[PDB]
Amino acid sequence: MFEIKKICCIGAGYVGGPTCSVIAHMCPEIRVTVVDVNESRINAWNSPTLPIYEPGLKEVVESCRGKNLFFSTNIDDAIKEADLVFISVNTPTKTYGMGKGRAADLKYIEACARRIVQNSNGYKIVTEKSTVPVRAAESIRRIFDANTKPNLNLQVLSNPEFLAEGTAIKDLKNPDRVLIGGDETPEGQRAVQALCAVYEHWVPREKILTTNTWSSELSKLAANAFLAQRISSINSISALCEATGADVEEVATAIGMDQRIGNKFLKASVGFGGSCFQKDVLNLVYLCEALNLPEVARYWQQVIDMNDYQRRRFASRIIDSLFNTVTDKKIAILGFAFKKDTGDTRESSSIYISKYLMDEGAHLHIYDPKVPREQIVVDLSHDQVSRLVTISKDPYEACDGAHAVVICTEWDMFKELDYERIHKKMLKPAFIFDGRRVLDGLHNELQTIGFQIETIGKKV
Amino acid sequence: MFEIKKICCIGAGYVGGPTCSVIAHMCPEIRVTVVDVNESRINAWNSPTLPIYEPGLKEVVESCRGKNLFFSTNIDDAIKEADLVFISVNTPTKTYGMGKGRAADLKYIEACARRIVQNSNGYKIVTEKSTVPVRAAESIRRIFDANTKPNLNLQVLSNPEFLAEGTAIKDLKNPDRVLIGGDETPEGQRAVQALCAVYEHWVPREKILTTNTWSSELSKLAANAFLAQRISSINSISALCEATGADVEEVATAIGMDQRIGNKFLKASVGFGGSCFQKDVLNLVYLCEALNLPEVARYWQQVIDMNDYQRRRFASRIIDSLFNTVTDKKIAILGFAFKKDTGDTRESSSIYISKYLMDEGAHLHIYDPKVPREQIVVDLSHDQVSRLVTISKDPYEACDGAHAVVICTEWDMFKELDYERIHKKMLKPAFIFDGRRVLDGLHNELQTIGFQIETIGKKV
Amino acid sequence: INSISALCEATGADVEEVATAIGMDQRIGNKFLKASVGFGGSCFQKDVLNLVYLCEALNLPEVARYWQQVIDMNDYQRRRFASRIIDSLFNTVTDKKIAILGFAFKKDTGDTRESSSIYISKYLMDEGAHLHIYDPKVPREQIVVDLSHDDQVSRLVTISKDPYEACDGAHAVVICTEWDMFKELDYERIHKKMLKPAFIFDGRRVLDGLHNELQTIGFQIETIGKKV
Repeated sequence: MFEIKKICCIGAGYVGGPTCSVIAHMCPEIRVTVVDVNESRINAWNSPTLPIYEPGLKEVVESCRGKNLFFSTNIDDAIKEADLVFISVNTPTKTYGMGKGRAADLKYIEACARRIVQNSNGYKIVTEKSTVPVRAAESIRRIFDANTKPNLNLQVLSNPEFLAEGTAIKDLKNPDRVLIGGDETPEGQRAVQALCAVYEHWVPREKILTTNTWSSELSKLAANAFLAQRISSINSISALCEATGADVEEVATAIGMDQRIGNKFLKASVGFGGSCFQKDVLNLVYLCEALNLPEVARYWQQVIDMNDYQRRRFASRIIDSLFNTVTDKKIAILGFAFKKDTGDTRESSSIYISKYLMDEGAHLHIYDPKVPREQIVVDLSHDQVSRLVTISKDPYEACDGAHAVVICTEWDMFKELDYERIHKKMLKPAFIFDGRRVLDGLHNELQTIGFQIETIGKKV
Repeated sequence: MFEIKKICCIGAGYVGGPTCSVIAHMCPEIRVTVVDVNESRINAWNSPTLPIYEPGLKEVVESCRGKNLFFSTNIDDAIKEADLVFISVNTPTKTYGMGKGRAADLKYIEACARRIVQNSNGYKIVTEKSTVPVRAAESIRRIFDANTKPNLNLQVLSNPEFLAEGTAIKDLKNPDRVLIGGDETPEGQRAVQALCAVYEHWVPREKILTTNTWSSELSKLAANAFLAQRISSINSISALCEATGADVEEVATAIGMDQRIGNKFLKASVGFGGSCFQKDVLNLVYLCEALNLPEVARYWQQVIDMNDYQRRRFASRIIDSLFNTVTDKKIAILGFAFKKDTGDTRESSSIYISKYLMDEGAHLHIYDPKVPREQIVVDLSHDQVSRLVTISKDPYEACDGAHAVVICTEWDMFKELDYERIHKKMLKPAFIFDGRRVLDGLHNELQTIGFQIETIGKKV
Repeated sequence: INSISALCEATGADVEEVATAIGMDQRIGNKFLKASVGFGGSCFQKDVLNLVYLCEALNLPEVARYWQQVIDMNDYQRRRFASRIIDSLFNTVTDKKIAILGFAFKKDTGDTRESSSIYISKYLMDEGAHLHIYDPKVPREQIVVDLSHDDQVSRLVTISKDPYEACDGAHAVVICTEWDMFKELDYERIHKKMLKPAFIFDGRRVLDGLHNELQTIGFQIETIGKKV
């Protein structure tokens, strides 16, 4: 049974970086080399300051860098040496052509496949770790076969990432499961077992699941779809709550106490964000359309439609409360990141709430304690931003003479604001629109102060 | 704080019967009286043989019947005596008028409300335990107010059932949670706490959740919707698996190992059945339409559409494999109950698979080890049944000269059949259509024997 | 016959065999039954569209939609072909070199009016392909004009002086015009310098009979009305 001594990962992103650092950390006898075409990242990884921030990562890297962990721009050589090649390049959504806005672009993956076969000889296991569309491994095999050589035996595996950015290290050292898909043939099985062996250094064999390569690719998309579906389901319920007098936090709790349902991913909000949920559901939907499965496509499209409905519904409540006119009205936007405790704004609901309000000609004053100023301007551009967008240094500068305060990100600090002070300098009637249920418990307080406070999933 | 000494439950169904028997069993100091207009049930409950079968129930009843547990047809007197009144009558789906086929008919609940107020005086807590549409408790309160008396104080609570028929006793003695909804006013809170006190006799206070009355009603519908959604989601995936070469059992496993998703209710099949899932989702959908929430209605309608698609897709695979002609072809239908280990056929997928095949003029031979013969004939009627339906005494009589064997219920015995014997007497080519993944592991065997075996979520 | 060609690809039938069997009926006759990527010319679409408008103006919508089908099928035929190419290249054509052999609407002319090559090229341009176009008769400036609205043509379109310069390092060869000279090319030479896997998409059935040759060479060859 083949043993893996040298590993090359293509891509120094948040996936390939931490995963290989951990592998190096739990497998001192293996030489792991992370490469990327970006000289900036590579030199940063070998620098005292790392190009990405993860809790516990800095310690892992400094423990291994120089012994068995190496970051280089020399991709060709790292490929030649390696027994295992992780393909960890991103697959952006197509911005044009067939599948525009939904289909995954395999351009970078195909580039890796051609680069690998070019610079490699003998036996090598090639593993796709980045999120790929289903049957992408067929595409890789097809490149390998057409570009074959004597004594060339490249085995293709699937081993998707399941780490949430922010807790990468914890997710890697103590994963719920490791997933490995390979062809159900003697050759494919030997390659799967070799990859297992690497993980067996720190992952119990009970938590390692082996499947065929297509089940593995599809599992990654479906898992994210199921998670997203849970959120959109509780959100659809929140709309019912507002219409019936029920309360979504009460309903979520009652639902989640069913062992079969569980209590995770049931917190209603203005809408899910992030670079994964919408991207992977849209890719799942495109897959179904391509495979002549329109009933399944429209089933999963509902997850996205509900999320868009949730955001639009929220903006509409704000606009109607301000008498369907927001021209030149000051509106405080507290929180711009897609979730708390991060600077990431990718697919942030704040972007969509802000944009709806901008279409009304609102004067938005945006505050976020972590998100860089230049990022907010970028996320709101296509002139219009110049006229309507002010970026506040502090929350009180954003609520000074504002008609309404809109909370879009569940930052802990928003709970602790001096709402007595804020109310004194707001225009009356003064509104608070809680899009994250963060001011729950503070309702009676804010109302006696004088606020009109509205929130997701609670009847007005 | 008020104490409940006498309890009257209206309805000796599978809900009111076991729940009150258990209450009597864990609260010897409380006198519980179960009533129903059906003299048949009542005399059966007081008979050595009980009108329903639940594991451990017979022992519970015989322990309490005569001390604090009583079954009577004397509804008026049981109401007069009781401190707490459980309303446990069923709410059938409307078969005509506004909301036909979706809306719940509140006729029996309203009848109980008028009967209660008629035969009652003083303080009484009235609790709806049966599954009701949201704001049904408003309907009950509206009857009580209009029919008021001096010294009449009827408090209305919601306390939905969460017991799966078949494990009622286990679900009652060790519930995941007890749900109690009441009006958020001093009066309503006192009534909620009184009902809690009853459950505190055997249920830890951590597992008792109190909400307002609308959250409670909605939680019961949403919980069943979420469960059903899980099944339809894995089913939609099974269709993708058949089209890609992935395997749904492998995918379900990989998905379910995520702690946040969990591994319950992820077993793909020909479609979910039962008297709860479709009924409550349709009621949830009607609720949304009535409340001008068309985006939410169509979101949840997808759960049902997918389930119907799953069944139709299955039948179509069978029909196409038999060259789109099934006229006078013998087809074995193994399993008619909606799930294994029961005689219940309500909304059984076997009904729909059978009916699709009957529309092709098939000669169906149906076998189920538990389902009564007369029930199958009833479930397939509106002449047509006489011509096309034969009910087999044993599985081999159903597979004698049949073109295909269709498994619709996951009975354990189907795994153990003499498939060598069956194949010898089948017409060639001989098909097995596994609608429950029960013959998983037996694939290579059945194929070497000579079967063409197809199943849910596996590429052919 | 083009609609039939789509059915042939899905059944294992062959459109040229079907066309012959049909055309041997005296009542149907054998002219105008050669399946292709789509008809072109300055007459067919123009006159059918005029016929349809006439029907609409005269309150004859059933007749209008009957004839509209001729145009819809022709548009479907072109789209279907372009999509086969795109899907075969893994649904990504960004910066992929693709040779387009033939630009005129039919062989033995410089006329490009309503040529199917224009529409196939544009579909591939919307994918970001690097098209290298060759036609022995069509003037260079005409091709540039027919692909404009600009900068997109500047970035994505190169016009080759000879076919081999267009197939040098290309992922796929797309034949859109039935020039006789395309049948006589040195496909052994072309394959050596193409990126692998190397595709040929025959949109005019000109390479019929040469399939086994091209397959033993190493080509993956696909065409109108023949199952893959």
